[PDB]
Amino acid sequence: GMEVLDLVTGPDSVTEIEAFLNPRMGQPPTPESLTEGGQYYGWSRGINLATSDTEDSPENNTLPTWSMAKLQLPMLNTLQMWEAVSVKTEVVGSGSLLDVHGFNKPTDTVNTKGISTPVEGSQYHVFAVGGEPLDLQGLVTDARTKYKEEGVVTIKTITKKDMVNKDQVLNPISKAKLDKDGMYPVEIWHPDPAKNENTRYFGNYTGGTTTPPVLQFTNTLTTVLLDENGVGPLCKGEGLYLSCVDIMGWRVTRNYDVHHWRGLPRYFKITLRKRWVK
Amino acid sequence: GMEVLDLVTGPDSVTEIEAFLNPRMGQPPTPESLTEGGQYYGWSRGINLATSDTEDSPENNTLPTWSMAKLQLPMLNTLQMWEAVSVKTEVVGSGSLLDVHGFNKPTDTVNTKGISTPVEGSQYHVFAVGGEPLDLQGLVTDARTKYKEEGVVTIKTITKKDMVNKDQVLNPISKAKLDKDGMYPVEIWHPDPAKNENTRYFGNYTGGTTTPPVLQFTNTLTTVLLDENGVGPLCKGEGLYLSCVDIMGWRVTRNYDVHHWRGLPRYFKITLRKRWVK
Amino acid sequence: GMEVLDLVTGPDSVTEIEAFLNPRMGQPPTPESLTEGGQYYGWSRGINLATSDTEDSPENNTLPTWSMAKLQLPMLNTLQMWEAVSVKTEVVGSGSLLDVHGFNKPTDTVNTKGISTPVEGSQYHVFAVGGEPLDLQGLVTDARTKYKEEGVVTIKTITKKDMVNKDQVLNPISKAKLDKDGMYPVEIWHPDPAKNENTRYFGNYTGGTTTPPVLQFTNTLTTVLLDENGVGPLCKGEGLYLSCVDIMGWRVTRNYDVHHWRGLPRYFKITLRKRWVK
Amino acid sequence: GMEVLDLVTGPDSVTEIEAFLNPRMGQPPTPESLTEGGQYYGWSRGINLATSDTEDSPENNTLPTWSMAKLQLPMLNTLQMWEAVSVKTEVVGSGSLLDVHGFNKPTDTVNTKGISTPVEGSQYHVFAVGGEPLDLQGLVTDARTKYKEEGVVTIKTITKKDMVNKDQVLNPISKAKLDKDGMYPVEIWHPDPAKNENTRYFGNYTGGTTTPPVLQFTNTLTTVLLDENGVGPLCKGEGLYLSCVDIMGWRVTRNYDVHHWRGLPRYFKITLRKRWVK
Amino acid sequence: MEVLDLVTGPDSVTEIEAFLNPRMGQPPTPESLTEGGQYYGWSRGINLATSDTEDSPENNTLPTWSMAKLQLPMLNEDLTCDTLQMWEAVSVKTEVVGSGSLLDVHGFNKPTDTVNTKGISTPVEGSQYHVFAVGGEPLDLQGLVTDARTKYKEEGVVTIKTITKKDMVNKDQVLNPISKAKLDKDGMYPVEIWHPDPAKNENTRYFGNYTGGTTTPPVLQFTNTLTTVLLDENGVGPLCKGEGLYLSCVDIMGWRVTRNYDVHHWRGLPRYFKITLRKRWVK
Ligand SMILES: CC(=O)N[C@H]1[C@H](O[C@@H]2[C@H](O)[C@@H](O)[C@H](O)O[C@@H]2CO)O[C@H](CO)[C@H](O)[C@@H]1O[C@@H]1O[C@H](CO)[C@H](O)[C@H](O[C@]2(C(=O)O)C[C@H](O)[C@@H](NC(C)=O)[C@H]([C@H](O)[C@H](O)CO)O2)[C@H]1O
Ligand SMILES: CC(=O)N[C@H]1[C@H](O[C@@H]2[C@H](O)[C@@H](O)[C@H](O)O[C@@H]2CO)O[C@H](CO)[C@H](O)[C@@H]1O[C@@H]1O[C@H](CO)[C@H](O)[C@H](O[C@]2(C(=O)O)C[C@H](O)[C@@H](NC(C)=O)[C@H]([C@H](O)[C@H](O)CO)O2)[C@H]1O
Ligand SMILES: CC(=O)N[C@H]1[C@H](O[C@@H]2[C@H](O)[C@@H](O)[C@H](O)O[C@@H]2CO)O[C@H](CO)[C@H](O)[C@@H]1O[C@@H]1O[C@H](CO)[C@H](O)[C@H](O[C@]2(C(=O)O)C[C@H](O)[C@@H](NC(C)=O)[C@H]([C@H](O)[C@H](O)CO)O2)[C@H]1O
Ligand SMILES: CC(=O)N[C@H]1[C@H](O[C@@H]2[C@H](O)[C@@H](O)[C@H](O)O[C@@H]2CO)O[C@H](CO)[C@H](O)[C@@H]1O[C@@H]1O[C@H](CO)[C@H](O)[C@H](O[C@]2(C(=O)O)C[C@H](O)[C@@H](NC(C)=O)[C@H]([C@H](O)[C@H](O)CO)O2)[C@H]1O
Ligand SMILES: CC(=O)N[C@H]1[C@H](O[C@@H]2[C@H](O)[C@@H](O)[C@H](O)O[C@@H]2CO)O[C@H](CO)[C@H](O)[C@@H]1O[C@@H]1O[C@H](CO)[C@H](O)[C@H](O[C@]2(C(=O)O)C[C@H](O)[C@@H](NC(C)=O)[C@H]([C@H](O)[C@H](O)CO)O2)[C@H]1O
Repeated sequence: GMEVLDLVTGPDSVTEIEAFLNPRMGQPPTPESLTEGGQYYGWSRGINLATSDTEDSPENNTLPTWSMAKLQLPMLNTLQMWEAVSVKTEVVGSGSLLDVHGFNKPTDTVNTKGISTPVEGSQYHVFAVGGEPLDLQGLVTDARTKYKEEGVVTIKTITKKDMVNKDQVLNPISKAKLDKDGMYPVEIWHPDPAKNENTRYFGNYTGGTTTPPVLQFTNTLTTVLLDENGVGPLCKGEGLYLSCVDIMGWRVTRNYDVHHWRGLPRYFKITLRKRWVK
Repeated sequence: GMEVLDLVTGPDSVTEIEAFLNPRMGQPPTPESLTEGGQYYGWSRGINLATSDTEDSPENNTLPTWSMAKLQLPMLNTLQMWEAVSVKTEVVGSGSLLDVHGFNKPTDTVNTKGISTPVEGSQYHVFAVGGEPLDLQGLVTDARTKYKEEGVVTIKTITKKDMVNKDQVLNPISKAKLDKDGMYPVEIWHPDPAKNENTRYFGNYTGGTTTPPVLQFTNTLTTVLLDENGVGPLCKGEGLYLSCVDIMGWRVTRNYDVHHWRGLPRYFKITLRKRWVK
Repeated sequence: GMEVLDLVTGPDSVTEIEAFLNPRMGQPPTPESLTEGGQYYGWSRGINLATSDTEDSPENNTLPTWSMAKLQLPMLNTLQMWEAVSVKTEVVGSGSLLDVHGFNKPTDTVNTKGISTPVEGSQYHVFAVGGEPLDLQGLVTDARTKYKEEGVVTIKTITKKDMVNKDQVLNPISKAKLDKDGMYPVEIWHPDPAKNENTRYFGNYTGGTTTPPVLQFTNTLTTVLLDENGVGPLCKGEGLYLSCVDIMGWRVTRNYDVHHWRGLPRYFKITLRKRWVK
Repeated sequence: GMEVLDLVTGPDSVTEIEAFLNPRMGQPPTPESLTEGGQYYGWSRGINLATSDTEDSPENNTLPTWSMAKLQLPMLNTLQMWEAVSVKTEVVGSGSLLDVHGFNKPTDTVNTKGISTPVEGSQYHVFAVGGEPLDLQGLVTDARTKYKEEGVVTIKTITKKDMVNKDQVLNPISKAKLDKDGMYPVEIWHPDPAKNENTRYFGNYTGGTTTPPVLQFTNTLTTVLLDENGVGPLCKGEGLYLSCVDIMGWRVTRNYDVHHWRGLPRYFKITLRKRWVK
Repeated sequence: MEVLDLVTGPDSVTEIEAFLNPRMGQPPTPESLTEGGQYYGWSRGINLATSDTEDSPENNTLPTWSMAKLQLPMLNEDLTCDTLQMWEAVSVKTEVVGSGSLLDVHGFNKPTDTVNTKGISTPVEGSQYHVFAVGGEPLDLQGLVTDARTKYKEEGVVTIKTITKKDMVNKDQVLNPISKAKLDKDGMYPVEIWHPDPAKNENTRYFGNYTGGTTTPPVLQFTNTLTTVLLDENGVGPLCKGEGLYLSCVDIMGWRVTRNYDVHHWRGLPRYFKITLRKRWVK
């Protein structure tokens, strides 16, 4: 398990696996009906605001959460372990944001004309590949936020106690593991840099309200997953963990400026090799 | 030929081919008359907006589509195939956007003075070179969008069924191939990262409504098309596929802020070599 | 030891230490109460403005200060010294800025709708690793600013005299050392480039009032601390000094646009090796 | 001089030539008088707008044109040719844009106060070095634009016929050579990527109306002119061609927001070597 | 001058440091914080033209180049010797200090809430200009102005007219090779007039950048880990003529805006230089 030896050679010593992770912006995949809520799939529901400085209770379907998948690798067996060497990853569908013919708040609000305002604002892109769940560190805007006690994993879920003022900075007690898809809000749970020895993660954030969204995509870019010692994530029990979130901004409706988060799916193609371990 | 062998040497073992792909923003090349619609060539027609949350019917000539060309390579036939090594590509005509003396919405709307507002807003630049058609993955803003059944290839064209809520995220069923110029809307069809083993594509997106357009151009830049194994796209049946879209933003008229998409043509110069295959 | 010799080899000759430094934006860690002030931890209190050109008296809890920590390394004693080779550092919690459901100034102020305006504006990111306290150089916007005498270390604290007009530019008399956490205002005290021979510091500033905050984070980036001669900071008396400030911008309230600074915590993982010295 | 052989060695086998090209924004160098039009030298005259969708008649002195110069090299004549190896090029005078004390549209228009608004907006920087005139490809915003017949070289000058709708995209008929300084409008004529085998060009465009101008300048940067085969432009008949345009944006007056283009001069220092040719 | 081998031995390499304070318009004196000294590090309030033909900026509203000449140790007892030694500038660590001070948003500038006169004191924003140079002789300057009609003061600033003894011509709005000078005095050459001359400066390295606009966010990086190489393409750094080393800079961060008629004041910051020099044999 611990001591890393030579690369295994011979038939089937290398494998490639691919997966797509759909975004988890708030509306679940079901109901599928385009008149019963399914029309919001790929988006959050309308963001609901605090009613006072002491009453902030966001609905679960307004909170983007981490996407995750655990993939099973070919059975193995000094022992052998699968080692993640590299990944090609791509966020797909930015071209869909060129739809400016819909019924969003129009650019000319005097005549109700122009174009349907495209998705704009705060953007958040993180992906990770590891041999165990992504380790998470909690940190919130407001320790007083009344997150729901059902259907979501928050700091109180883990500690069994209300949040404290330290949860607005780094409180080492407030940790979790990304072990469920669509359950851990991204405004609460961050990659833990004090752990994640067996995972590589890459994140970026751009804020603002009207910020132009930016994205690049190509099938020619490889992300190396080997550490400073030439060792990739080692997959415990032949399980490979993929984690991501890809927020593009908000669309804004014609009714009291209601905002809906927009997310996009992420492709992963991971190259793995067998590694001798002791 | 699946197995890639040595490079072919001797007379005419290397070739160089060039092409330009004109943009397909909505107005077709004909009619040519500058009073009958030809004056909009290089642009879309005026973007028409949804009339309700459930009534979004964009006209075909308001939707930018993929440009594509299939080029015939010198005849050949252990067999030989043409291998695309590199490409020099350039978007031509950004200097034309320095025309601020026209009849667009003026910069001083109070007095109808200043300059004619230049093209601004959302921008989209993708090119691809491959030995078969570019593989496409469908993904839309709104699965309820009522695209025309004739004159465009959309998800319904492929599936023979209405779009589903999954089409707003990644639905593996919604796939196509870029086999026709000016027919596949870019707000629907994206490069499929799960396929395109024999094509290289490079894309970028910048959104917003008044975003400054940015472009670089030079005859000194070479894009390598060789993969991680040193193998370029292999041209099946001696056909080379070029695909692109180059949206610079919109111009805005003096009449109810009507927007017209602006596109620019793309130059390709591809270097190819003969490769032994079996 | 001033003369640097060979690296020490053998058992325990290399060590790794980690720490997090919480931000010091103005509100202290106590009281912890989420009603009596603890709700502002990780933030400043409401920024108070000058009442005239000659009356600028900022409150201590409105002034972000440097974070610092002195870490004790393993006992060592031609002598040996600990040498800081490299650091992996990360600013944690940018995802928490995606909370736009609170009670900040809303994006639609006419109807009190839209979203809770996220953190925006001036940003400041500096970190340092050294074998002694970070050397500081004073420089202020206004030498007339009346800082509190107690509770902050300012130029007057050091000189025992009022600031002079030269303190608005570079005055070599106005120097200090970063020897206390949460005490040295970042609008006064800057890394001194004329000293810090035994410290590496890295800073950036982005100004403005509504500027989108930008942050990257990954566990794959290593910052080398070796100088041009291959020598890292040497830890005097086995003490390692970490210093930082990470301002993301301000939040704005619904009452007279009151601004509160937002800061985020910084993780450090330092690799050290024993060095022979004479 | 088709087959390129060895480099020539010996006395005077390498040479350096320098030149500055002044901008050609619309006002000619004469009259010199600062009351008769000379005050506009370095700028365009006030941009005049179309009066309808079918009446766009820009005046020649409102249209920036390409700068060019043909330089004579030392006499030479297996023959020898001058080969351009590299160029150091710089745009001079960006500091002059720090003049915000003039009579431009003020930053506070409510009270007519503040500062004189500095040059802002669309920017266009292109330079070329070659052994023959820069090859130009025509492309316009509007094929209906009524350019003057005398005083500018436009598409009609070349074809002897009105522009066609194809001229709004890539029309290979619409070609020219940059053989005159201050005559070819940059909104019409672009470097032709299908030609220019013996010229290197480098261009960039940034659009918008109030975009901050950006410029870097240093005497430490060398641009290599050698192609992929290590051969620079070969100077036919010992003539070296320099081409450029450097638009910084517009100034805006206090009278009906009249805009004037601003251009800056470009320095070139070219290193050339003698090459044996057959 | 033929450049030969590097000199070896005791004291063949040296490091020297200096800070250059900004020259935004208000001189260092008077020092009093009620008599004008409160503006040191800033310009005085920018005064505007009163017509298209009447543009008379005051000297204290015009940022000028900072410069310093440093004298290095004498190397040659006898200049008639066939082979001599010169100081060669190899590299420089340079840093603009004090961007953190722009985080003061608690002052009496134009406030961000103009309805209630609340919010924050608007931070420094707008046009930015960063140039530094290191050379073995003064920085060569090329004149180029926005307006050849600008009526600069004849005393207190070095302008094109100072040099030519004649009024500016329309050519001075583009490149006029007649309009040249050398940066031989601190706080005297306006940066809206005088630019590094790319046709000279063979013995100087300069690095400049400009970002315009009115409300543009200021951006700055600072670190003690970044070395700027001064060696040319042939491996030779600036050679110090008569052992003189020239440092030149300007670092404009933008303007602050007051509560009285949006009066703007330029803000500048000081720049640190640490130059590594070595002795070089020459003939
Ligand atoms: C429909 C509704 O009012 N829903 C409330 C919910 O109301 C419950 C109950 O469901 C309802 O039938 C009954 O009349 O009243 C009770 C109690 O009030 O109560 C919950 C609180 O637990 C919410 O307040 C909920 O409101 C919805 O909350 C969503 C976030 O959870 C979101 O903001 C909804 O807003 C949208 C939406 O996302 O669905 C925003 C969207 O832009 C709108 N679409 C269009 C085309 O206008 C829709 C739309 O108005 C409704 O979905 C149509 O019914 O709302 C918000 O309604
Ligand atoms: C002219 C018109 O109304 N066209 C309609 C079209 O109407 C047809 C037919 O043309 C008309 O004579 C008849 O009365 O009605 C029938 C059908 O009822 O119907 C189609 C839908 O079937 C469209 O509604 C069409 O309207 C045009 O739609 C275009 C998008 O497909 C686009 O928005 C047009 O808008 C522009 C244009 O691009 O042509 C915008 C442009 O900026 C305008 N130019 C100027 C200088 O103002 C032009 C211009 O107003 C018209 O083309 C008239 O010359 O319109 C939109 O008109
Ligand atoms: C509460 C108050 O007035 N505090 C004053 C303080 O007043 C003291 C004393 O506390 C008070 O009981 C008594 O009436 O008066 C004495 C002094 O005469 O005096 C100090 C100066 O010595 C300050 O003037 C202080 O005012 C606070 O100053 C803070 C900066 O130091 C800051 O601006 C406070 O503003 C906030 C805050 O950060 O606490 C801004 C925040 O957004 C507000 N929150 C909400 C939800 O509205 C709070 C809030 O109004 C109060 O904290 C609730 O009491 O204020 C500012 O109050
Ligand atoms: C002076 C004038 O009206 N010029 C016209 C010109 O008019 C001629 C003739 O000169 C005039 O005496 C007579 O009454 O009418 C004839 C027309 O047959 O006609 C040409 C077209 O043939 C133009 O319309 C011209 O107008 C000028 O056009 C320029 C573009 O070519 C430009 O827009 C001029 O605008 C400026 C300028 O650049 O000179 C803008 C500038 O900001 C202004 N400066 C100030 C300080 O206000 C000047 C200024 O108003 C005048 O130049 C002062 O005479 O104009 C535009 O005038
Ligand atoms: C005070 C004044 O009017 N100064 C004039 C100057 O006037 C002289 C003399 O000083 C005065 O006593 C007498 O009445 O008139 C004579 C002759 O006119 O004249 C010169 C021109 O020769 C200027 O017009 C000067 O005005 C000053 O010009 C400066 C630029 O050179 C600058 O714009 C001054 O503006 C500021 C300043 O920088 O000092 C802007 C600053 O924001 C202001 N500070 C505050 C806290 O408001 C100050 C302030 O108003 C004055 O300094 C206090 O009197 O002015 C501008 O005044």
